[PDB]
Amino acid sequence: GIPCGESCVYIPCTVTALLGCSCKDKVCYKN
Repeated sequence: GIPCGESCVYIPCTVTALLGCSCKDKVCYKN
């Protein structure tokens, strides 16, 4: 639910992927 900022527009999130953020609504959120 926490917006990690980085979004998955064209490619998957890479920096927030390290934070444990998931691609949801094309934005990466962590819970």
